[PDB]
Amino acid sequence: TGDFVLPELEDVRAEAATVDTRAVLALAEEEPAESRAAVALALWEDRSIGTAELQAAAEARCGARRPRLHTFVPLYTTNYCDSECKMCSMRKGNHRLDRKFSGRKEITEQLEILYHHEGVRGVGFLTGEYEDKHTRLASAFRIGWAIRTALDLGFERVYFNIGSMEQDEIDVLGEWIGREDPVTMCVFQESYDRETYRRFMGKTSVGVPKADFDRRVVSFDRWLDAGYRYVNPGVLVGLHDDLSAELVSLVAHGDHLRSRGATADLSVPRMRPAMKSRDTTRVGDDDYLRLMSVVAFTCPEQRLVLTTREPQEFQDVALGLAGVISPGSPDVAPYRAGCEARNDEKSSQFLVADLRRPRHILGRIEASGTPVDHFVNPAG
Amino acid sequence: GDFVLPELEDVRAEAATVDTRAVLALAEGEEPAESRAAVALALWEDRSIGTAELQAAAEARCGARRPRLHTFVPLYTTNYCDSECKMCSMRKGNHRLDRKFSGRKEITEQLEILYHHEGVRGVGFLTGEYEDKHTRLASAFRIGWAIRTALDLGFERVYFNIGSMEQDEIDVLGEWIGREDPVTMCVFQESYDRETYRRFMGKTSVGVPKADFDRRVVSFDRWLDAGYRYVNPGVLVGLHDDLSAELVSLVAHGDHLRSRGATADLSVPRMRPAMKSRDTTRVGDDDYLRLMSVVAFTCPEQRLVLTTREPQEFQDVALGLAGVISPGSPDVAPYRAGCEARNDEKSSQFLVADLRRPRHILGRIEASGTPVDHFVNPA
Ligand SMILES: C[C@H]1O[C@@H](n2cnc3c(N)ncnc32)[C@H](O)[C@@H]1O
Ligand SMILES: C[C@H]1O[C@@H](n2cnc3c(N)ncnc32)[C@H](O)[C@@H]1O
Ligand code: MET
Ligand code: MET
Ligand code: SF4
Ligand code: SF4
Ligand SMILES: [Cl-]
Ligand SMILES: [Cl-]
Ligand SMILES: [Cl-]
Ligand SMILES: [Cl-]
Ligand SMILES: [Cl-]
Ligand SMILES: [Cl-]
Ligand SMILES: [Cl-]
Ligand SMILES: [Cl-]
Ligand SMILES: [Cl-]
Ligand SMILES: [Cl-]
Ligand SMILES: [Cl-]
Repeated sequence: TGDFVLPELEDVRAEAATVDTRAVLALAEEEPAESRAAVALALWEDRSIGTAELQAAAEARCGARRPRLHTFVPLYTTNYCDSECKMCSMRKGNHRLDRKFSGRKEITEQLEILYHHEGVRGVGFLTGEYEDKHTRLASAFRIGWAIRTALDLGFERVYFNIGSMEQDEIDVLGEWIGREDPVTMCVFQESYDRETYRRFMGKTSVGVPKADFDRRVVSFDRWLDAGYRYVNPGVLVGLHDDLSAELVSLVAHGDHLRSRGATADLSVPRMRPAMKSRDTTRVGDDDYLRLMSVVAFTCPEQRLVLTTREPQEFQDVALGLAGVISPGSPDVAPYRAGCEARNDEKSSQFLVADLRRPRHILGRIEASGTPVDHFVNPAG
Repeated sequence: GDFVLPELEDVRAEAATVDTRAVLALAEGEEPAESRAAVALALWEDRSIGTAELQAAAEARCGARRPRLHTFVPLYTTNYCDSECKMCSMRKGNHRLDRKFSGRKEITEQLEILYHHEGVRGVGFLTGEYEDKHTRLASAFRIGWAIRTALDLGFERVYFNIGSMEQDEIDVLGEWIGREDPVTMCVFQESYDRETYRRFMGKTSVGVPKADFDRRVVSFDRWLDAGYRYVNPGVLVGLHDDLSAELVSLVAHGDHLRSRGATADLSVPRMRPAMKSRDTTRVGDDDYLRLMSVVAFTCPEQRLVLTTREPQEFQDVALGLAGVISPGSPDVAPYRAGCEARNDEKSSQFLVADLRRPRHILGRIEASGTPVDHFVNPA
């Protein structure tokens, strides 16, 4: 009782039909009468409102937010994984990946490189998801240590993306932090459609931990139950063919989290090349901007996260829809003091579209007129 | 480079050449002319030398060692395990065990209780043994953190007993310590007889990590290769019915480790009640004292470890043969201010024979005339 329940798409569809979409666009920095999910669907589907109009409306409805942007850099602490996501190179059945694990010395060295050589004060920690309880607890212990270590080095925001979490695993991670520390739990549902989710994440009861859709989707509710605050749901764009369904589910999830008092960021990462075993689809740039626009407009206090899954030219076009910019590499311990990060196909989760160093990406954003919180350009 | 198990037929032939009477006549510093394994077998089998006489010889030959005794208290940090040892309640297939795992808070709390309420400055960290590489590395990470945390709190000696270890696992744990830190690796072979080992630990390949006898038996060689120093081999008395074979192998293992420059303690724990899937054999007190005497005599710089698997009465009669006394409970985070430690059958590895608090066990030893290093009585 009280955890997130997936919206019924046909009911949202019926509500969406009552929405006055141009009256929605006329709203001031004001909430629509209908639910956010229904408004998001109505905007998405009303093709008499062009994407360019939606993007300008969303950039404007999110314009007064402060800070305009903050940053964090992902740090993959291992690429071992017990799960079998068919779009992901870390899937356990990819026997070609070179498996890596960072200990104390390597995590610390990487954090020091990011702080001193990239000038960032936000970091995220990633792992695979593990099957047996002891492994999940031991993983939570190590990541909790990493979070504590980053805060004590002066990082001011720490994300973690380490799989679904049960109450006892949150307890282990939580012994490393305080309920008010600036720590965000990331658990992207990938698809909120159970059939598409099964197609890529697997079936339950056969040792594949991410196959349990329900444990995954209530992880934020366990985090909030434990007293924490910051969450980051997400959809992987290119798994499910019907984006209207995913948009409804993501917005509804964000609305549920808001009702629980949470501060949420929203992620809509697009598929990148990986050692995949199932087919995915490419969502085009203008439709992807439409998705970002409708989400940012309807969820104006929930920052969209933009990453180096996108190339420089797309970042440029989309940046005013984002509240978080996250440059980095999904390779294990890939950062170097004086050159671009590694993104080796044999060890990374996927191939990035933008290999530039965070300080160069973020410095150019600042020079173009958007300050980036949690970035202190090393060039002074 | 690595340890090679001795050929028992060869040791037996050499043992037949030992002058056991002359061996007992050796002065404190003198070494026999034969290998230590053959001398130990010869003493064990020469029933014209009674056990009481061997015990006296061994207590004398170790009596000048300093410190006479040190202590450490075992702290089980989890009771999860992926292996299947049939004598042990923590085997994965024991679905009745209540599984537990200590995080940062609990490990720190337990170390504070041991330090302040028990007065100990030695601790051991224990875990199950895990199957997959990522789990084994994550375990090595957590235990390395625990070791560093104990040393920083002022523990003067740390043991760990966390399963066999490969080079990359030692690398992860070792990032937490220095080469000169007082940290002892414990890996008891349990039985050096491969048939008995298979009977209890399982067959290789079935996801049962401790079934790999050779990975286990060279763990110390990987530790020494990495530059460390302190090791603790052991045999589980009661698994193999031929104690002479186990004695030979443990002494030979200790002799190999000596030849590599290592400092070794030797453990000979006897079986205790557990939720077992296979029966063990009870070794009686005389034969067990005879085993401890022959090991302590032939390996005089290698301390035997005596634990609360033995009742108070046996500790008192055997204390002179030991160089390390290790009281505690094989339950997860079992220590508590003001009380004896928990030893619940539903969460412990086995049931101890002596539940007394370390401060009272060790205080009584000191009162009777043997100082205990790494103990500061809180009374
Ligand atoms: C950390 C996040 O990376 C995303 N993810 C997983 N596989 C891919 C891929 N091939 N390309 C882009 N992103 C991916 C998932 O959404 C996951 O949760
Ligand atoms: C930690 C050490 O405890 C021993 N061990 C395993 N099972 C039992 C038992 N039922 N009784 C006593 N000791 C046992 C093993 O020798 C192991 O390595
Ligand atoms: C590296 S993917 C993100 C974290 C975790 N493996 C998950 O899929 O939830
Ligand atoms: C708790 S038993 C000792 C540590 C490890 N489980 C092993 O058997 O080697
Ligand atoms: S998406 Fe996360 S859980 Fe799934 S295979 Fe990749 S790393 Fe493992
Ligand atoms: S002796 Fe060690 S490896 Fe074997 S079942 Fe027990 S805890 Fe696991
Ligand atoms: Cl700003
Ligand atoms: Cl797979
Ligand atoms: Cl499952
Ligand atoms: Cl993202
Ligand atoms: Cl792609
Ligand atoms: Cl397949
Ligand atoms: Cl992105
Ligand atoms: Cl990124
Ligand atoms: Cl002394
Ligand atoms: Cl022991
Ligand atoms: Cl013990």
